[PDB]
Amino acid sequence: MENFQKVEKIGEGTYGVVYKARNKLTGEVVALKKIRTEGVPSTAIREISLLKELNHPNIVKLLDVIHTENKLYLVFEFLHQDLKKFMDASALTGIPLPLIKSYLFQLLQGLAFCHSHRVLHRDLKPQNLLINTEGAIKLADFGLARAFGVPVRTYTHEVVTLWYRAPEILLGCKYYSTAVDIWSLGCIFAEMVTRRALFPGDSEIDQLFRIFRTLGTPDEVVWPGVTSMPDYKPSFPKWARQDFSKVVPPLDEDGRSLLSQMLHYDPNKRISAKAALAHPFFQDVTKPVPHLRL
Ligand SMILES: Nc1nccc(-c2cc(Cl)sc2Cl)n1
Repeated sequence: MENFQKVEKIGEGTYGVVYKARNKLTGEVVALKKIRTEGVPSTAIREISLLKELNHPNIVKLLDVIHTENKLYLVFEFLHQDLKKFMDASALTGIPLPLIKSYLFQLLQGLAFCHSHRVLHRDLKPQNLLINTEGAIKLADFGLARAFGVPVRTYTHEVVTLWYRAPEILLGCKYYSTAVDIWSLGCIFAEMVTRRALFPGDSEIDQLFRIFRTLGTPDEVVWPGVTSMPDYKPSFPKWARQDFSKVVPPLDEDGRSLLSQMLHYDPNKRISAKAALAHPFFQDVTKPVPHLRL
């Protein structure tokens, strides 16, 4: 776009290259995202436009949608770092619990807002959770999955991670509920605490079986209707559930209680973002300033 000065390539996004750019007219720095091929369907256009109104402090603001020469460019609010990089840079000591709680608290507020408007992310991951020097954290690319389906590989052939994918998705559910985002956030919560990914699957079955080995193979008791799902197989190995005290030490009882509810197999039983915000784990939540060195 002639109105933007591509100052730098930030990285490779799910849909295309993501650039840091400056608007010549306003002078504001933004995140420019190129999306993908035939002419862009009107459905995607209408879906994306609805996102311009989904405004919240914990959601990366969609500034503009530029469709020209049959090409789509999304203009977003720009943040200097993602949670993936921050966790890597805090590996030696791990993110202080107060900051972890603050981030989870803010993330849940963002989900609650989007979910109340029936909008899902469907592909939450450390890579699209952005933070600033003021202690805030925001969800990026919310709603794009519905507009543009999440691919197996990105334009750069990079494999889209399955680490945060909810079990109902892995089992072939055709209709996603807001519960898929709580699952993903639960996995990220566990990762911030232990400093290691919870379920680092490298294939759909490996992902599913890693979940099964930790939470126990799901059955009709804990998940009514699971055996009738598209990709469920009666031949799945039967693993017993591990205690959370072993899965996420040194998370306290409040944190483990909340995580368990965010990781419930049955999407309907899984806690909502709104109910999670009222959980005792957040009784002493604060907003610490993070140590960011840009
Ligand atoms: N909005 C924004 N701002 C800075 C970086 C990004 C970003 C860059 C990626 Cl690569 S994924 C992702 Cl999310 N988005």
